Amino acid sequence: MEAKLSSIEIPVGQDELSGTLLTPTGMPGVLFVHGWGGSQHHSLVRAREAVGLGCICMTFDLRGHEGYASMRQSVTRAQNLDDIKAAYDQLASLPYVDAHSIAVVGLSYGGYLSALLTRERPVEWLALRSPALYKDAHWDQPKVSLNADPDLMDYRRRALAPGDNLALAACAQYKGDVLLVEAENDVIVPHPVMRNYADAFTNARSLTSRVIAGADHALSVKEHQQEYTRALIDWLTEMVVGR
Amino acid sequence: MEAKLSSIEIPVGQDELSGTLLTPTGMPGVLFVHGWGGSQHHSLVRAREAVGLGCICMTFDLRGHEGYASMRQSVTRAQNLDDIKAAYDQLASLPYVDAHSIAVVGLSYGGYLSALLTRERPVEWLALRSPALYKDAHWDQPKVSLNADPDLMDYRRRALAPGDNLALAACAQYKGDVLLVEAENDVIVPHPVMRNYADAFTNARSLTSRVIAGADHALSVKEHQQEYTRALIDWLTEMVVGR
Ligand SMILES: [Cl-]
Ligand SMILES: [Cl-]
Repeated sequence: MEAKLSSIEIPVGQDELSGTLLTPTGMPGVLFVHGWGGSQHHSLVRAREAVGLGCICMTFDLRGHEGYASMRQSVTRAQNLDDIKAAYDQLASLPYVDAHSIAVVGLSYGGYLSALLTRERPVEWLALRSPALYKDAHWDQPKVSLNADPDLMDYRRRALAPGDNLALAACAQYKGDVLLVEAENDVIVPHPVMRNYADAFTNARSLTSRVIAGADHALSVKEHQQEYTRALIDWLTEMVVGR
Repeated sequence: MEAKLSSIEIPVGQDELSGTLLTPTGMPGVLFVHGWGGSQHHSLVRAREAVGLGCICMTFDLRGHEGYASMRQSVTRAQNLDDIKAAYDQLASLPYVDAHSIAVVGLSYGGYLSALLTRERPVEWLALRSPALYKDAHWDQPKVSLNADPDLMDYRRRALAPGDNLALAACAQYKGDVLLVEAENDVIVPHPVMRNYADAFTNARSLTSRVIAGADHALSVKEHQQEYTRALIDWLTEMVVGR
């Protein structure tokens, strides 16, 4: 772990002593991207535990949510991807964070967009929980319009190669380490989406994959909600401990 | 390990997103006090390794040294104790440091004064390397005048109770955890000083004590210089890990 030496002046009487403050720097940074209908607050318990590992963390409200709940029906994936890029840039650009060591931790919609993020920004470690899949068609349409299409159900129950889908393509290019967490009984992002993701990541340094037994997409049982916290934190510990 | 949640604004286009930055806070702080003829720089290798444990560290030039080399012949223990208090206050008062968790790490003269420090400021952990002893007589005299007295040799080879010496008294009151490191063949601060210190600390939560085999007061052999680094860092790890 690295230190920053900052010269300082210590007053004592008519005089001032010279000194050095050593503080942490070049720390790994973790970015949490929430799913649709979520908020910056769902991740704080995990963000906290990550700070425990010696990280700097950031959560934020995607547009179309919270302070921009007003955009729920108009916001495009284009715009939400711009949000993730903005958060990323602000986290990477902090002096005490090492831009070469950013983890992104994305959920459902957030997970999809995070997958995409990696083709445009450096992500050392990528952790996806129940990432959504959508058709490449209609990038600049309202994201709610994507779930309007009843055929979405079928699409997430189909087999899909990297060639069929921009997110899956991004994974095929992805070279970092990957954590894939799924909810055994998810009916929103069911196993076949996961199967497609796992299959597409055949260039990552590593691919870890936890399934939470009997969970649903919300991880609505407390114990599942905590299995995931433990899964994520064990992985970050292993990933970030390594360095 | 504790986190500070700081709300932030993330710009993206005409809009600004709300977010939270989580950063470390309430960290333990370590203060290094150098010996006579030393400087803030002797400790940086250790300060560094301490930042590695999740600390904030500080080293500084005692008056009569460096930028105040001019005061070498006049500076009193009074004034050097004021310096240590000043450094301490500046370290404790940092927002990301927990004032209830400050380690002081003092060498020879610095060690003596650090012992004294504990009777006037809260020190959770106190690590003394070859701490000097001087007669209580003449507080406001030039510290160089103390070594002028040829009888100093004898005094550091005598047995001394807490009642005979203000520093030793401070230890008797000390309740934190204590690390005592000695150089086996030190002729400046020889074993009997150490014996007096060890004996006087019979109220500390704990008393660890390493002797560096065959070392001299300067730890002039590289390997001894590193035994001490390892000794100090193992102890801090155990002390500060504990919490
Ligand atoms: Cl579900
Ligand atoms: Cl010696």
